Amino acid sequence: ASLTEIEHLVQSVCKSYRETCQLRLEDLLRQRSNIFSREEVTGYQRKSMWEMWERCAHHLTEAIQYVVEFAKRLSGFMELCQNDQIVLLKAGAMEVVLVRMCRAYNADNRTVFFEGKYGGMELFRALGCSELISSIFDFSHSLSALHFSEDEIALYTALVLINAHRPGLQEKRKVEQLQYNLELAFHHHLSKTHRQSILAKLPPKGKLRSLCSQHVERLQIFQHL
Ligand SMILES: Cc1ncc(C(=O)Nc2cn3ccnc3c(CN3CCN(C(=O)C4CCCC4)[C@@H](C)C3)c2C)cn1
Ligand SMILES: Cc1ncc(C(=O)Nc2cn3ccnc3c(CN3CCN(C(=O)C4CCCC4)[C@@H](C)C3)c2C)cn1
Repeated sequence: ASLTEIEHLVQSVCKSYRETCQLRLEDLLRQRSNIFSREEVTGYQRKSMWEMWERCAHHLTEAIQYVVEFAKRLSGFMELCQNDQIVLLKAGAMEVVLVRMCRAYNADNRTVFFEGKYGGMELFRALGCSELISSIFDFSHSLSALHFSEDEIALYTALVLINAHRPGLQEKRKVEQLQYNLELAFHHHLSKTHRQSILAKLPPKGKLRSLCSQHVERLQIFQHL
């Protein structure tokens, strides 16, 4: 691939990410000073587990839909056979959701954006998922310490999805090519911005897949209730 082809790939991925976010980063940052009061927190804690599930499931359904749209915008994805598109989405969509969550996490006071304001872990008490939510908060905290730029998170999340190592792929070589092109773009971009330091700091994939597995396990328990 030519330099121009690589540069265009970077810009396409980054635009695709920006245009498939639920809220713009500038909006999330502006709202950091908007923190649920003690009375509002108490109000959330009083809600039924079922209502809190509905509220979280509503948000997650939208987040997953946006990740699906992001995937469809990645060069070559829609040219893959249906099977391989599905394999990549099954393994990767919720991983991208978990990574994207860090945009809405404020490390200064350990709060997250939810339904208009920022609140801590205690907002979600009615769910009875303290261990899991703590793990999700910890993951976002570790990600926030990397200080991902908008372009970095776009390219990283593209690579979460486009991974030729996923079991069950029918056209492995085709996915290998897309993955390689994206990696070239990512490495090129990091070199240009002097940000290659982030690579060794990226979350261990075993950690991301195990957290995703635990998350999806709990989501499926709720769905069956
Ligand atoms: C034009 C157009 N028409 C329809 C869609 C669409 O239907 N979009 C979805 C949104 N969603 C929102 C929430 N769920 C969905 C699903 C189901 N998917 C179940 C498996 N998924 C997993 O994450 C588990 C699989 C096992 C591990 C986790 C995800 C990939 C989600 C689809 C298909 C999109 N565009
Ligand atoms: C417009 C808009 N854009 C982005 C966000 C966003 O990303 N916000 C969060 C970021 N985080 C970063 C780390 N943790 C978070 C949380 C905590 N959430 C607890 C409940 N959640 C469950 O999945 C339970 C359902 C039953 C099992 C756990 C998840 C939704 C995660 C939120 C809300 C919100 N709004």
